[PDB]
Amino acid sequence: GVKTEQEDVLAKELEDVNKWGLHVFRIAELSGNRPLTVIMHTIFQERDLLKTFKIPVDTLITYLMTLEDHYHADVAYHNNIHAADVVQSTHVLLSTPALEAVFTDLEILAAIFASAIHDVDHPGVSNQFLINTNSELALMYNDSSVLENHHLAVGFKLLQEENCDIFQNLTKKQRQSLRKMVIDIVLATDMSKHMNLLADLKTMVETKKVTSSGVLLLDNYSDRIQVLQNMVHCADLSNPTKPLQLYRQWTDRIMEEFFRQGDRERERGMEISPMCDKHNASVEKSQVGFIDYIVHPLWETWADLVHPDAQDILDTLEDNREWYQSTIP
Ligand SMILES: COc1ccccc1COc1cc(C2=NN(C3CCN(c4ccc5ncc([N+](=O)[O-])n5n4)CC3)C(=O)[C@H]3CCCC[C@H]23)ccc1OC
Ligand SMILES: [Mg+2]
Ligand SMILES: [Zn+2]
Repeated sequence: GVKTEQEDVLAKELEDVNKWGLHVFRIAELSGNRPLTVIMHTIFQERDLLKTFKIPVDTLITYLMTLEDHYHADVAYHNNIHAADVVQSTHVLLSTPALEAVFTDLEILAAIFASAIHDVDHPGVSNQFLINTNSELALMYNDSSVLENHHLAVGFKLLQEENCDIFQNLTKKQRQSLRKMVIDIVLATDMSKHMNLLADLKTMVETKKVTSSGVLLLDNYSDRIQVLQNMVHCADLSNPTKPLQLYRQWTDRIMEEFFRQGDRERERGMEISPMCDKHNASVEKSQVGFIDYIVHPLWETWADLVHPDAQDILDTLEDNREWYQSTIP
């Protein structure tokens, strides 16, 4: 009735779940490659989501293990560890003081569940790649947000496996509302929505109303969903805002995946893709561009929205950017 020592050591790492910079690779090791399961489980307990939504525990574990098993282990970046990290990041973002008591449990659950499924069954290559190779996924989704339509459909479909329906006691109203939120959040992880999402987040900060004390007011679906959409998208682009030991690992793993797409574009290649070659284009300049044009404009705008809650995160982002710069000849 008491834990094993590996389980204990894992429980002790998991005490860092509410903090930015969790040792997620270590959790993956300690969990036997189950970081998405142990983290989602921990989060659901801490947020009381099992009681609130009458989720049987064995059903949750069954679904989570099934979900984690359709993330590919032979993909270096877009795997269960990335899912876990994004779940845990979204989890922290939701506890930010500026958002205290703003969102409902169904919203919280949508944000978390979305984060969990958002890259499921990712094949390790890009939308453009899938489209140019005339792949079945691109044909099925009529070329638009191919991967993101796929992740949603797999995540939802897995609820139908044996003892996997975690939402079996939600009413139809809740299930319809949850389903819609989750669709809207995951579709927003397509990077081609980045510029519009960011515009709409800048507009919100311009017009930012406030409640009785420092907490945002969001009185319509369109704004609430916008915030949750930019929240999960922030989490998905959170690697450069982590301690550098973490960030470097993520960079290695993205580079492997992208070099591997390169190597799969020699025969086909439909001609090389953006800065993915050992021959040319530094890894370091690529991180500096990523941070300058994408990651920092987003996190900066997020930081005004939740001011001063994100200062530390933005500081780390800026330190990491100066570090990558300083490593360029
Ligand atoms: C810019 O970083 C590059 C570039 C090439 C190779 C490696 C990295 C490493 O950075 C990381 C990127 C990513 C992601 N990347 N992308 C996009 C980003 C924009 N993009 C280009 C292409 C060419 C170019 N020239 C100048 C720019 N520029 O700076 O504006 N670009 N941006 C296409 C690829 C995804 O689709 C996302 C899926 C979901 C979320 C995030 C994913 C994740 C972690 C990363 O590092 C840990
Ligand atoms: Mg994705
Ligand atoms: Zn992702």
